[PDB]
Amino acid sequence: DLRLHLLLNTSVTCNDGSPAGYYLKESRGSRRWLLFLEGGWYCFNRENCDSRYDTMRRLMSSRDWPRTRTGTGILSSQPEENPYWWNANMVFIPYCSSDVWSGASSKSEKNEYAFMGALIIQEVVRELLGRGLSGAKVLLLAGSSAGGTGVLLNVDRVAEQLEKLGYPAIQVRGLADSGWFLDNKQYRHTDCVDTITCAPTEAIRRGIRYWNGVVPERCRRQFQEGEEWNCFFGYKVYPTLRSPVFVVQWLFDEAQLTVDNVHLTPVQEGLRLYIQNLGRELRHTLKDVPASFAPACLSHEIIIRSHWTDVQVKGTSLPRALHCWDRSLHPLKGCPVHLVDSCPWPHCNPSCPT
Ligand SMILES: O=C(O)c1cc2c(s1)-c1ccccc1OC2
Ligand SMILES: *[C@@H]1O[C@H](CO)[C@@H](O)[C@H](O)[C@H]1NC(C)=O
Repeated sequence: DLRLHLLLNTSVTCNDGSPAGYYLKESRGSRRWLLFLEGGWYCFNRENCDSRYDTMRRLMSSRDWPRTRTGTGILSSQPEENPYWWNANMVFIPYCSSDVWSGASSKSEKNEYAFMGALIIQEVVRELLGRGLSGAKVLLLAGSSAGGTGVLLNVDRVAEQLEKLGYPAIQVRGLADSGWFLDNKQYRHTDCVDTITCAPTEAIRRGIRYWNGVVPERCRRQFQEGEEWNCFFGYKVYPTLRSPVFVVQWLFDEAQLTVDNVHLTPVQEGLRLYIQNLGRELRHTLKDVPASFAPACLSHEIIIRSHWTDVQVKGTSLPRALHCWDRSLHPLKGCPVHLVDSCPWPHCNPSCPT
């Protein structure tokens, strides 16, 4: 189990002003640290944040969080379940800011909610330095879904923070799972007139203003004022980053299909071509990403699932690919790091989740 610690700086808060926090399991013999960012969509105006507060309150508040959580998948401490990093120091950071980990605003007379995701990450890192992180050799910032996008948005800021604090020996790296989305044309189209009809580019542009959202500096300088929404799309932000980042993305991600207005309920020609083109576009965006794992499956998230070791690309599992990545950062005979399926339809890979 990992144990809850609420932040000592109580000005760094969840949406409703309750303190943010993290769950920790230490491993005294290890200089590796894994910090995992939870996902779970986002909200972008008063009305849709109010509805999320009624029925997804744990994603907006710490008031009802449990004292412990069980580590699963890459957060498991058993080698049977986690061949990659079972002996690491483990940290799970709950997602309670509804801002794709980008916000820097407090609750105030002008703001019903606080959006502090970018500041939560910085405050967790600062408080962990006194609990053993000061001795680390590697800090892997990982995450799934909105947390995977959060890795892309925050990994270089963590590296800069540690350099300015006097810890240049800590190697900061990123692992982004199920957070690599396309701003493509939808299968069916609606103008942004409410929450369900608002496409991701329009919803994120509104969110950034509502959250006071922040993006990495080199990406911000490319796209400039009013266009920072571009930095939430992995294929645009990734080439601006300096830290090493491993990208995990299903070629037919269920959240991508949802935002494209596709619902697989017999598939006719128009939809068959749409799905095949989506897989080809995703593959194209990964061509120049040297550390990547992209199976041809219809699914969502991988790294904290208990059976995460089962899926393989070209005969190599994800825990193996991550180990090969570690070796590469010290090509390798029989230890590959670039693993992207080429077959064109979901479940053409027999190891896909059932
Ligand atoms: O399940 C979740 O947490 C998420 C689903 C999506 C997210 S996060 C997203 C992040 C950036 C750009 C577009 C996006 O649309 C789909
Ligand atoms: C607490 O967090 C706020 C917001 O990030 C920051 O401005 C302030 O310096 C922090 N104070 C301490 C003592 O950590």
